[PDB]
Amino acid sequence: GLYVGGFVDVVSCPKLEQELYLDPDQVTDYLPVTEPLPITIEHLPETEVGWTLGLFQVSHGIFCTGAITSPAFLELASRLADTSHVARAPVKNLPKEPLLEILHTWLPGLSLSSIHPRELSQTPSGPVFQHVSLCALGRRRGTVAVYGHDAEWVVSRFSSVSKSERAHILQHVSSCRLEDLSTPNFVSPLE
Ligand SMILES: O=C(O)c1ccc(NC(=O)c2cccc(CC3CCCCC3)n2)c(Nc2ccccc2)c1
Repeated sequence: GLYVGGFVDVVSCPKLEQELYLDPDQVTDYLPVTEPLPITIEHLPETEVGWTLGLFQVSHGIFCTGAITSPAFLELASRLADTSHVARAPVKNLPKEPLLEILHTWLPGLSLSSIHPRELSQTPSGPVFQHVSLCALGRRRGTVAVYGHDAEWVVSRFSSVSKSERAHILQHVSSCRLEDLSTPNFVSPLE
């Protein structure tokens, strides 16, 4: 099981337009979110690879911590990290932890899917957020996603998160066991 952390772009995938980047301040009222949301690849519902453990408002923006739990995805990505020249081409030579470096490089973006700002201004009936996506394109704000084996290590990699914010974040993360989370639906494309 891997952990992922970083600051999200807040998007509401629209039907008419190509993309809509929300200002984080439009959703802070609905944070924090400590119930598990799916983590997918590029907003594709069939690519669940894990679950969020917390969405938090911090000084520097909206910070997300999640767990990558899909066995099919972890096995595939680990094999690629040790054997694929394509996966290793855009990363530094001979990394000590190739899996982490390859996710860090190939999926640097975290995007939080929100309902349209129309309902955010009023009183929403249902959930405001649907999922978080690991993304290869469309990154707007600075900083990139961090992947690691230890949650504390992931969050501490962000100097823009204070000691107080890290302690609040890690309280919820440690309060959840990944065993009683359902298996994500990701299927290896090689099948
Ligand atoms: O079915 C097909 O024809 C097909 C073709 C291309 C695909 N993926 C891509 O083109 C692509 C681009 C950027 C980032 C990623 C994610 C990342 C996962 C594990 C380490 C290496 C890559 N995939 C995918 N999807 C996919 C591939 C590998 C892992 C996960 C999803 C499918």
